[PDB]
This record gives sequence, C-alpha cells and structure tokens, in this order.
Amino acid sequence: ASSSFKAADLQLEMTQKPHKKPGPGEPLVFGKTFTDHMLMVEWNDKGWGQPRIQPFQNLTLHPASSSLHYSLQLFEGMKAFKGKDQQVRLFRPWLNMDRMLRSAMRLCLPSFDKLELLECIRRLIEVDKDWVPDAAGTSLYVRPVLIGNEPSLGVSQPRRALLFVILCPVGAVTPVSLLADPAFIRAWVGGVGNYKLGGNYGPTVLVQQEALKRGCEQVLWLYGPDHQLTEVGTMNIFVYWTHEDGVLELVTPPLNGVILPGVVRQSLLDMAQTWGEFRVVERTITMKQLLRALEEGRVREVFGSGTACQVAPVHRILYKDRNLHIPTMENGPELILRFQKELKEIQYGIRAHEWMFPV
Amino acid sequence: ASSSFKAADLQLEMTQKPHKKPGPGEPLVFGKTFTDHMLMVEWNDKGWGQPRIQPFQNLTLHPASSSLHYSLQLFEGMKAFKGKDQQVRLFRPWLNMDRMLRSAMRLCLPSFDKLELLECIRRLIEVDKDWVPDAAGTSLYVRPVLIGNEPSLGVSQPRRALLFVILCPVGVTPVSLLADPAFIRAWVGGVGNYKLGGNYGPTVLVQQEALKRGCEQVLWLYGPDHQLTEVGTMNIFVYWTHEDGVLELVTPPLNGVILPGVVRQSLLDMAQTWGEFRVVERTITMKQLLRALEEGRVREVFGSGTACQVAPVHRILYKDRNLHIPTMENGPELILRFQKELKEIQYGIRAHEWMFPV
Ligand SMILES: *Cc1c(COP(=O)(O)O)cnc(C)c1O
Ligand SMILES: *Cc1c(COP(=O)(O)O)cnc(C)c1O
Repeated sequence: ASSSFKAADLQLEMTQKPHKKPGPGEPLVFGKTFTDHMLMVEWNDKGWGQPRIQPFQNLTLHPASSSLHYSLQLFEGMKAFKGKDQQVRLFRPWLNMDRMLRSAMRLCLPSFDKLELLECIRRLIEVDKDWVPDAAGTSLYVRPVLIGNEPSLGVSQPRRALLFVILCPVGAVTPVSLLADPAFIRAWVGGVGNYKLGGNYGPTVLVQQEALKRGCEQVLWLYGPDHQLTEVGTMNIFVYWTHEDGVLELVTPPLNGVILPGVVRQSLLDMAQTWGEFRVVERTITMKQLLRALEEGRVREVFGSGTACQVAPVHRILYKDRNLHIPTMENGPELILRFQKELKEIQYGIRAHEWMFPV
Repeated sequence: ASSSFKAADLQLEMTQKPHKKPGPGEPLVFGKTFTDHMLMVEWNDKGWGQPRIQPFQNLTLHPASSSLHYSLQLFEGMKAFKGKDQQVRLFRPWLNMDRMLRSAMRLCLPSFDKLELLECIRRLIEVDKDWVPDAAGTSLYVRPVLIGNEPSLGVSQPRRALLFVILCPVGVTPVSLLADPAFIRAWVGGVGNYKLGGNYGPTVLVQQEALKRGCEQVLWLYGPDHQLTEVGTMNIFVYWTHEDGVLELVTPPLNGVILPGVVRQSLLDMAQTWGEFRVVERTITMKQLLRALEEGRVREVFGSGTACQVAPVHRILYKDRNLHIPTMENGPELILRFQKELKEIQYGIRAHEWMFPV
C-alpha cells in the first residue's frame, strides 16, 4: 500500500530547451511564471513508483479522473529564499510536509515519507537554482500537489494518484480593506477548513468578487452567532492590542477546526513568545470585542499572515454597513515591521536559524 | 462566441478505434465503462469556442490548472433511457441544465446557453446510440463537467475553462445507514446546495467509516437537533403519519444544506398531483423519527437520486443502537408506485412532457 518513494531512486531528465528567465528589474506576478523542471511521482495499488525530475510539461489525465469530479486534490505552499551568498534556503519545510500528509490522509490519498519528499524537492530546487531570485522582497514559491487519479466515476478511495511539485519565482507593507459579512462561511467545526484542500478555495472566488463590488479588497471570514474573526482571505488573522484587563497582547484565533494551521502564524507566535515583551495567546476574537477596543483606542495593529503576502496590514473593515477604521499604519506599524525585519533576516540568511533548510 | 457556443457550429470526429462494448456483459458497474465519444468545448476571455464531438481521449492540462489546485469544478448527472421502440429519451434534462448553470455562476465559471448544451449532448448520445442498453433497470448515465483551466496559481476568476461530457452505460434493494452527528456534509452559508466537486472528496473517509461500522451508506445529520439531511449522495424522504394524525410525505427544505435533486422534485410533483396525502418540505429530526418509530407511525423512508433512483432504508445506526425502519414491511407501497410511474415515463410506455427524445 504505502512503502514510500525514495530520493535515492530519483531519476533526472534535464530540459533540452531552457525557458526565458524574467531578468533583473522585471515584475514577477504571483504564480504566472514557471521554472524549467517539475517533480513527478505516480502511485497505484502496487505502491509508489520512482520519483522523477522531468521538464515542465502538461499532465495527461483520464476524463473520469477523481481529481476533476470529486476534488480529490490538495496542495501546499512554501517559499525558498536566495541570499547575497547565492545559497538557497527553504522556510520551515518540515511543517508543510506535516500538513501535506494530514491533508492526504483526510482525502484517503496515499501516505508518503515526509523526509523523502523534502529531499526530492530540495533536489528539484537545486536543478532550478538559477531561477531563484536574490533581490529584496523576492523568492521562489514552491507548490507541491497530490491528486487522486482514479479513471472511474464512483465516489471512493482512489486506486491511483499523482504527486507533483511546480516552482514559481515571485517578486516584491501595503494596507488592505476587508468586507465582514456574516452570510459567507468559509469553514465549519467538524469540516475541512483546517486542511489545505482545493475544495476550500473555489467557492471563495465569488465572495472575493462581492468584496470588490462593495469597495473592499479582501474578505474577513466571520463564524458563529457572536461573529468570531477567523481568517482574512487566505491568511491567518492577528490582533495586537491592550486587552480588556489592561495588558498588552498579541492574539490569534485557536486551532479548533475552522482555522488553517499556518506556518507563518506558528512562526509569529514562536518569535513573539521568545521576546517576552507582551502576552501571546490563542483565543477567540469577536466583532464586539474588536468594536469596543476600537472606540476605546486600545487597538494598535490588525494583520494577516501567510506565505504569499508574509504579513499584510489591515486599515479598514466594512461591517453592518459601517466603515471601521483600524489604526494599523498609524501605529508604525511597529510590530509588523519588526516581524518583517526578523523574518527577512532569517529567510535571507543574515541570521542563522534552525527554521531554514539549505539546498 | 460573444455569449455562448452554438450546436450549429458542432464539429464531429468519429473514432478510428472503437473499444470493447458489453454483452449484456453481466456486471455493468457504475462509472467504469465509457462510450466511444465525448463532447468538448473550450472558453477563454474572448468567448466560447466551437463545440466538438471527438473520440474518448485523455485531457491535456497545464500543471497550474485552477481545476486541480482550487477545485474550480462542477458536474452533473442525468440518465438516458432506451424504450421498447428503440427510441432513446433523456429524463427532465432542462432541470439539470438549470442546475449546471447555477453551479457555474457560483464558481465564477462561464455562462452558456442551456438549450445549446442540451442539443450538443443530444447529438453526442445520438453518435453513441448503440451504447444505450435496453434491458429493464439499465440506462446511459450522462456526465457533464465544467472546469476552470487557468494556468496560474492565484485564487481568482478563471480566464480559461473547459466543458466536457462523457457517457457511461449503467445497470428494490434496501440499505443500512450510519447516523453520527460528528460528520457534517454541508453548512448554512456554504455550498452543499450546488453540485461542485469540493462537496464530495471529504466524504470518502466518512463512507469508509460507515463500511467499517457495518453500514452501507451515510445518513448526513446537521445541527444540535440532528436533522436528517441527505442519504449518501441522495435526497431523503419520510412517509409517515405525522403527530397531528395526517398521513404525509416529507423531505428537508432547500435552506442551504440540501442539493435540489431532479428526482426529488419529480417525486414532489407526482405526489402533489395525486392529492391522496399531504406533501411538504420541512426539517426532520432524529427525535421525531424515534418518536414515530416507537408509536408505529413510520411507513417508509427512502433516498432519491439519478443513480439508484429510489433506494429503501431498513436500518439506521444511531447512538450505537440499531433502529429498524419498517420500509419493507409496508410494501414498500409508495416506493413501488413511484418506481412504476417513473418506469412508464422513462421507457416510453406513456407519453410525457418530462422526456426529451434523442
Ligand atoms: C495557506 C493558508 C494560510 C497560511 O498558511 P501559511 O502556511 O502560513 O502559508 C492561512 N489560511 C488559509 C485559509 C490558507 O489557505
Ligand atoms: C446528485 C445529488 C442528489 C440527487 O440529485 P438528482 O438530480 O436527483 O440526481 C442529491 N444529493 C446530493 C448530495 C447529490 O450530489
């Protein structure tokens, strides 16, 4: 069933025609430019096949592939950074490997050895090393994907699967406005919003378009009768404020089933707790608490965290037909800038850290 | 172009390699046998391309296709029946087209003319007409799909899409259900009321959990009061004598967690035209079912859907207790009546406006 593929059995097929690299100064739009190679591993009832780094090419899928009919698909997202010394380093990839496996088990997709996938990805990034940019605010986005590939129309356990990894060079704090409407629910307790599955994203496109029509940039996902702040778009939410007791704290919603356990989220919690300058807690945040904190002048900063945008400040929330100004930007944004500075130092290798995996 | 593809612009490529084809062939397993041809239509920001009936072949997709990363995918399911006179007819396909368009709009996928897609599908079934079986209880399952095919990694409205249709020749038996409140299929404010791929993938593990606990399918419960919503991928109906003493047929309302089934609607239409009992759409709770079973007021409980048509329920495993549902010892009179009437309409024994000739 699952004996896993090995990096030692990795086959390499180099490209005959290397693609046109963007070049210095050229704008790198998110997920539009792809590298020369990709990783590919196939699975069936007998087990996993040999992993291979092959040229970037199209996938050949049967029209009845369960990935297209029943969303037997999941993905991951992590970044690789290149420092001044030309050394490429991956940001906490072990955590993405842990999350990917959990997503695989939830969709009855094959298990794999996390360290073997990590080594195969390390080798893929090494082959396409020249594609990783070295300018400030730039990186390489790594996109691992595991899909069901059963050539049948029954809603069941796939007897075939495909694991592939693609790479994208991405370029270079901008404040965002949010729509907070209780009618749109992203995830439910006992659901699958805590897993990075394709199914959680497609239905959010219309909600984002609805945010744009009301003058907002992103969506503030509310949950329950008390209107709990859960996520901001595809990012985890943090609030830096003076709490009701009078203590300065950094709060983010707890992992109770409706929150995707973000790697950047975990990193910000680790970093803030190591400093020991304020209280760091995982607690439910309601719109009433936020509103009362805003009118009492207790809110300092509100922001989103995730791989793509890193740390994204919030300046406005549209809730119950009222525009609420969030004092982020006016408060520095001190905490955001400190988090960004320390993350940039770790990521680009200015400061050595166990969080970075060298390629 | 401009708004929709036209069936008048239909291109036809016949197969140079026709495959297998069953006897009969004895076990006609659902979705494992495919026909010789498929319909394919592409879309981009400039409009729809020319529709094409081509041989059954693999799809060629870019690794960054939005259908594989963000589940910008939807599907439909309807059946084509071959009668005595060898005439093939589709069951209320207009309703499936209406639902497919609603699903498309929910995922910001391109709009299309419903009657033009129906005509393109009619032409596809005509090309593969010999694949439709004529035996009792058999049919041709039609599977339309619309996917996002944007070669980018941003979660946004696709600038490219693909619409394809594949066909499957397919062939009263009671079922057992697992009723555990821990499993949630859909939520109010969600997308369980649309036939999107995303609603099915997470159910695979739950179905495996039903099988290892001794049941054949899942009874989907919702809320603190344990509302019976769906039976697997079928709508649920309860035929009973209500607390007020009135004989009624009830099915959960379209409040966001129920998929508006074509068979569901057809059973509601038929039962309403008979006028022999009350026919309503209302929430059904496990407490109400238990109370009715104890008082001997339940006659029949069943699921409705395209694949299994009408499926009787005999057992529900709830709170680690096996609850016997008396469906089979009450005939099942209503199920058999629905099945008889559906068969007469489907196989062309009686002419009806619900059937679309191919
Ligand atoms: C990807 C994602 C995040 C952030 O996770 P990171 O691992 O930090 O990139 C947060 N919320 C949702 C809904 C996400 O999809
Ligand atoms: C397809 C489906 C139904 C039934 O719809 P029909 O149009 O009658 O085939 C019911 N519930 C779910 C969840 C479904 O996917």
